[PDB]
Amino acid sequence: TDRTGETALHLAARYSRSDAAKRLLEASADANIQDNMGRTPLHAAVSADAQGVFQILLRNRATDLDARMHDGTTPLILAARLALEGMLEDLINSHADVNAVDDLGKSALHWAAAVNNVDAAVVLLKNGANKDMQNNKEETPLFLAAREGSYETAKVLLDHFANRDITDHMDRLPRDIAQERMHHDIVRLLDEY
Repeated sequence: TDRTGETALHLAARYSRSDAAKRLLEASADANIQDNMGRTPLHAAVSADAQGVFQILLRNRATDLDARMHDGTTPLILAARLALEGMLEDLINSHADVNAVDDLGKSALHWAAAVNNVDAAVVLLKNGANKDMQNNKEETPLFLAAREGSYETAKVLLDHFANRDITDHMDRLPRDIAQERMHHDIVRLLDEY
């Protein structure tokens, strides 16, 4: 390790060093070691769009697909926030916990909604993601979609019959938060279901 706390395996991932990764893993290098922010080589691979090391890390049994950063972030959440649909999907197929949440209670679906990542919202829903999940502030993915103006994802959530009546800690509906933020397209949209 060094100054960022990264291991040779972390570096292999950040700089798409495929051969280096295998060699390290074959010598029993720990694939779940945390850097200064708690990221494991898998987080690194996801964060750098390093397809080679990524796949290698997934094929590696010992790898913890639900590894958590110091704020609770998982590779899946990371994948949904960065708009990396291939990785998101491979993680899901390799059985990552679709319903896991970070330190705020946000699942990957919550984040897909916030950043209007329609594609991940569908794959996640297709694979068990709880559509009405509330984070620690009692916000549901749809509430987030409404708040951020994520019309396209909001529609997916609504087409999946997501509950429009679940309010946040301030007892506000997706429709309310979308109104106080001038996302009129969403208000209309909400009134359509």
